[PDB]
Amino acid sequence: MSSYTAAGRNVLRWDLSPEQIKTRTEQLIAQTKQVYDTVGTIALKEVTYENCLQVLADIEVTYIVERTMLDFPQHVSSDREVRAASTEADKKLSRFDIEMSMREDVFQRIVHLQETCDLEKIKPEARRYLEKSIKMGKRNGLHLSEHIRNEIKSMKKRMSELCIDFNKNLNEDDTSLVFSKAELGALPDDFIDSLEKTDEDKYKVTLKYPHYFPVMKKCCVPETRRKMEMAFHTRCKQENTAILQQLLPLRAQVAKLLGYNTHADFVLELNTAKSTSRVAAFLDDLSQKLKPLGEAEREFILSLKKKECEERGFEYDGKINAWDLHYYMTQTEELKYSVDQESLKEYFPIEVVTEGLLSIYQELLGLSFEQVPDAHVWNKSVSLYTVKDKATGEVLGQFYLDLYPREGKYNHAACFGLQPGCLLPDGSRMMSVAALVVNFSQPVAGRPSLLRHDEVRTYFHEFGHVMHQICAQTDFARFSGTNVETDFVEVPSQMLENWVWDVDSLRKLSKHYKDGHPITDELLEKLVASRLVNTGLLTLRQIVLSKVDQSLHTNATLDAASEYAKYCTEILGVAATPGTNMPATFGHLAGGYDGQYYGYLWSEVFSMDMFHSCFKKEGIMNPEVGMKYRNLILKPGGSLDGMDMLQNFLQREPNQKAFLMSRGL
Ligand SMILES: [Zn+2]
Ligand SMILES: [Zn+2]
Repeated sequence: MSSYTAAGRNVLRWDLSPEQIKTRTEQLIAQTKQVYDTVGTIALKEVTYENCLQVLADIEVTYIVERTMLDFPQHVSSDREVRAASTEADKKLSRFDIEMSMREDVFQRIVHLQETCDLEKIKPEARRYLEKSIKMGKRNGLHLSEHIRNEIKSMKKRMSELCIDFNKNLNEDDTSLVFSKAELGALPDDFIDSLEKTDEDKYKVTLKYPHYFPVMKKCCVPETRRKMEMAFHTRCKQENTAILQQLLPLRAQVAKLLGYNTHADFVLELNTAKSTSRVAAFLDDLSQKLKPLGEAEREFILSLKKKECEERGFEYDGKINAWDLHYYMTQTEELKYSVDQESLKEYFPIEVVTEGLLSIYQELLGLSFEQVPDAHVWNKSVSLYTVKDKATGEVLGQFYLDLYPREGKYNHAACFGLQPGCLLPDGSRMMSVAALVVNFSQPVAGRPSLLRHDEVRTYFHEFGHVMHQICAQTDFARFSGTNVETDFVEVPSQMLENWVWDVDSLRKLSKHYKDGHPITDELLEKLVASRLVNTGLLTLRQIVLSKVDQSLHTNATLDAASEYAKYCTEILGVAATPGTNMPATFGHLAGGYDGQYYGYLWSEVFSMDMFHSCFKKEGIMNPEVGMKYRNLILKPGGSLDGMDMLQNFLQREPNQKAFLMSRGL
């Protein structure tokens, strides 16, 4: 199969039945184990590049591809049975993945290969493959005595149970509060109308996000915001505090047994940040540079509160409490740049946004997008596109667009890698495949689907991952697509969001759905000018969370709540409510990427450096810079370190000048 057609390069099945998913799962695991069994028994002196490295690499490709037909349906299939089977498949496959990574016999063979092998006779990416594989083995303790490995296991198995419990608690929580309409003042009728009513003249308000935020952002009754904030930040307090008290010390022990000083050092080693000290300095210096901006905003908010308390006689306490931050930050947006989102959206018909988004990217990256006519999909609402390189006709890959909310479908925005763009056994390249999964407002009444600006920003964000997935071309599957450092994966996505704050780009993405008139120059200037409203406190709040995250993985004997309170008053200027335990509701800690929360802010600094220093310098639609970004930042996927690719693109080490200049510092 050629690199100049898509024909036959994508045969992923999206209509598998629950029994077919079960069968394929059982067959994948067994057949794949046999390959590791075969590599794990090769005589150490007989280990070679073809019978070892090439064997492990070939199996990684075939395995990852079969695995996606099995673990993806749980996120998009409309059939409840199919979804459950996929979830089950993902559980068996995930346990199998752990098993294989714990194969001491296989580790031995790769360690010996790297020795007896002349690393200078093989491609740089294959050297990286070996080094990274051996490194992952050491990180799993495969070089340690059997006694120590067993200890690490009994601890990791207990840390998984703890994280699953921490999360289960928060998810199964159904705490509720009852308020009279008087107590929910200022809240929209659309909000109140959707609330359940009790046998009293009261409305039920849960603690789930859809209820919590509009109440913290719009409720003009201070005491209501107060009770919500108290109840919301006390969820699972006992249970999860108890879990954290066991979990963090466990993370410390495991790190020690592995040879690291702290769990943080363990996590950060695989990131571009590299170490605990580097992250601490990153966050510490940022909050210092941001301090003055936080003092002004905090001051501005204070003048708004004191003033409003007099115009309603609520009483003033001279301070910004936790249950006041969102509220006054919203008031700020309405006074600085009154941007009516429900009005603006009318200028963003999904049809127009989609066409615009794709047009921009085709021109910027030298690509051509063509929709697949009668494409095999998991839902009639999904469209499939084939991606060719404008110049050569080369088919880089395909991407699916799943844009509307649907029962059973993943409810958050994301980009899934379905097929890696790596080499196949005969040297031919596997076509990359990605699925963009978002949930944009569907067409209501006679009006088409209309996107708010933040949704247009999400569309671009996710499409940034799609392009990373599709343009990434490596020799090995493990370095393909978005397999870059965790604190680097959000670089491609956040850099592309800059385009939705670009006047000229916005013109290409909007047209009033009715008469089709463009957005007024006056409104455009206002929209882009409001990009940084409240950036001070917002960023400081992100730094607070980032510090808590590092702290809980640098220590152990630490009280999560007090640590959070400490940074809240020291960095944010808004005290943490006495009696609450935000960290115990911090889903990021347990499951996920603990010790890496700073990653998002870390990535913004870099994306901002590239956008300003390169695209702004040369013109953000300049094809030359566009191609360099694709070739130097996207194309290599994870086959090169993040900082090296940044250097390659910038032609100097990255720095935060741009990130600070934008913020206005
Ligand atoms: Zn021991
Ligand atoms: Zn992202």
